[PDB]
Amino acid sequence: MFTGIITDIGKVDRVKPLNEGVLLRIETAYDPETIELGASIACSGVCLTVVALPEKGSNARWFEVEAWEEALRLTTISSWQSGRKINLERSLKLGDEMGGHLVFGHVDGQAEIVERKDEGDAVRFTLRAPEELAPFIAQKGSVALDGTSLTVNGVNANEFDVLLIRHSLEVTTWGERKAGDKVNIEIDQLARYAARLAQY
Amino acid sequence: MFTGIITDIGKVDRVKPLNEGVLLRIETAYDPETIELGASIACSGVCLTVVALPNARWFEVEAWEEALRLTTISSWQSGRKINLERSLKLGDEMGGHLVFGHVDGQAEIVERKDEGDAVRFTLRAPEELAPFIAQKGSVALDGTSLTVNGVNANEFDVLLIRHSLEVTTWGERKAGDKVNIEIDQLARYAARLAQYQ
Amino acid sequence: MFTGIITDIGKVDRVKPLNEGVLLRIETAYDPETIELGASIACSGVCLTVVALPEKGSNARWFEVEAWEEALRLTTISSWQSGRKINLERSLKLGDEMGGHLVFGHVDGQAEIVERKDEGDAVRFTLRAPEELAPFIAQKGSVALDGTSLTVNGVNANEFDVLLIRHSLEVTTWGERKAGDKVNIEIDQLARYAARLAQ
Ligand SMILES: Cc1cc2nc3c(=O)[nH]c(=O)nc-3n(C[C@H](O)[C@H](O)[C@H](O)CO)c2cc1N(C)C
Ligand SMILES: Cc1cc2nc3c(=O)[nH]c(=O)nc-3n(C[C@H](O)[C@H](O)[C@H](O)CO)c2cc1N(C)C
Ligand SMILES: Cc1cc2nc3c(=O)[nH]c(=O)nc-3n(C[C@H](O)[C@H](O)[C@H](O)CO)c2cc1N(C)C
Ligand SMILES: Cc1cc2nc3c(=O)[nH]c(=O)nc-3n(C[C@H](O)[C@H](O)[C@H](O)CO)c2cc1N(C)C
Repeated sequence: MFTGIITDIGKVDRVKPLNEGVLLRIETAYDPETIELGASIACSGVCLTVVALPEKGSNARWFEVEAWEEALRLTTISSWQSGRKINLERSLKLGDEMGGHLVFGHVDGQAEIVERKDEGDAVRFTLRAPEELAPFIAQKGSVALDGTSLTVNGVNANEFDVLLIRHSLEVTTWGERKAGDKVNIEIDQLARYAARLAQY
Repeated sequence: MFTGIITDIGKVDRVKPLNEGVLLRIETAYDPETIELGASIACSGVCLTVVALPNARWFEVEAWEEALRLTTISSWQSGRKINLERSLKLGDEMGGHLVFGHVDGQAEIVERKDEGDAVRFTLRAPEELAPFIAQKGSVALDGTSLTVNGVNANEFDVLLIRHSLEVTTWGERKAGDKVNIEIDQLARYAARLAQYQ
Repeated sequence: MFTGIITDIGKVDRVKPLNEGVLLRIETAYDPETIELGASIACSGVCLTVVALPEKGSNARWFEVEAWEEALRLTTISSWQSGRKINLERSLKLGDEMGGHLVFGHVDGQAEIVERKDEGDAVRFTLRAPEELAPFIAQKGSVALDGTSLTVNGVNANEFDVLLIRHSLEVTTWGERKAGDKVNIEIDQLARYAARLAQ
């Protein structure tokens, strides 16, 4: 589990073809001596499992994950090539506060940035989502976009706004985001369960 | 508490009947020196208390009435492989979701489909547990933290990644097999808020 | 941080009014040599900072803590007089086992015991939760009551049930608890999260 507070911008260094999947080697600022095999790392919102790390005597910092059909088809990972910059977050540890918005890394789908506008040193992103996700995108609600926890600023039908502050633009991949880009979206877990209850 | 990330495949070595319960000796890769009496270990999702310990690597647990009735443990015999997870220690990563090891019942695998080196399992849960199973929500099946990828009534599908197929008992699971299901406790919190309102 | 496994039953030795607070001296079975000034100890669920220990040469076993406006208002501490027995738990370190659940020692309020019923192996305590906390107390969830890690066995409107096993009655202050008694309540992490999103 995660909070949607991005702590590193990883870079996809190597892409290798697997049997209906891909092997991703992701360069990171994280110390590999703090990562265990089988650990969960959120990669632009997608929870992925570490399968390989550098040898103990290596100076290089990276981790390897394997993305399979579900992650490939639903998330932006299908378009990830060598050089791609991604948001990274380590898993919450027992003892850590849960905060105001839990992110689990099971991405619901994708939203498209349809407009990008500067507002001082901040940037307003207008996005469109699939109809199915619209009931979950609510005013003042929290949502994870590319693994980044963000407040829904304005909403118009299937379109909604998020306001990204200068700091968030610097430490995440959001600074390079352009109109037309796809981002991973994860709705709130509590709202998800509340809605599933309501249909009964 | 647990997180649904399996760290060992244990083997049931001894099964001894008791008064309204069973005694189980599980062979494990866990170091007995790291285990104390009274410790909680999730055995294929079922939270059981260690009652007996030994260089030999094993622990003993007792499954009572509720556990034997609700879970797959009633079918556990010598030779059976089970998923194992240690209780979270302070500072341990909660890589899945919050898993408590109170199994709500049994789910039956209705379909196993190969997806390259990953495997899609379609399962059928009890009707009572269906409202707690949401699309792209979490579930613990045989103690494994998994995303519900699609849901249709009481039927749902999960995808088992290569790594998990290697380090868990899921690699040998087939259609017809029953698994332990713990619904997300967070879904129970949602139900409580809806009940109050 | 704490887990809700009580390791000593302390006795409130003295209570002294302070400027906007109260000083408490608590008699303990803990070795004062293993306690440092500034250490966190859960006192019937309430996380408190050690402000004083016995002097050099002294063989006495006590520690002093100070309770401020929030602790005095929200918790049972305002009622603590000399002789009062309280649950004690030491703060855990990185890598320590967590046999209860995650307990921060930030008490949310007071729950009142309404019923105590002996059921052989365990004693069933029925409690009334504060109105604000009740919607976030759910079956199978964990609760810290007087710092004791307990499972919510069932919920009935503003009331809920907990089961206390014989060992817990022996090692905690729950052995002397009766109907009408107010206990400290801290809801677990999922409950706290649900309470945060609703408010
Ligand atoms: C609930 C919540 C909402 C947030 N909303 C926003 C937001 O609307 N805009 C923004 O630039 N940054 C945000 N943030 C902060 C960003 O998530 C972080 O700055 C980035 O992940 C980089 O660490 C929010 C954080 C939150 N936490 C408490 C879970
Ligand atoms: C703990 C955890 C680990 C996961 N590891 C992987 C993984 O290693 N490869 C993969 O393709 N998909 C994974 N997934 C599933 C992907 O995150 C989802 O398929 C995408 O987010 C799309 O929903 C994992 C999920 C997990 N839980 C927490 C949600
Ligand atoms: C900490 C803990 C220890 C438990 N130990 C045992 C146990 O030792 N034997 C047993 O039959 N059932 C147990 N249980 C209850 C079993 O996990 C449940 O009966 C089964 O999962 C079926 O719901 C324990 C439960 C616990 N928490 C989660 C409340
Ligand atoms: C590390 C820590 C130390 C604390 N020390 C004290 C303290 O020394 N006195 C006090 O009145 N309240 C305290 N508090 C706050 C009290 O525990 C809360 O006011 C009560 O539990 C009521 O919420 C401390 C809290 C702490 N963390 C866990 C949050």
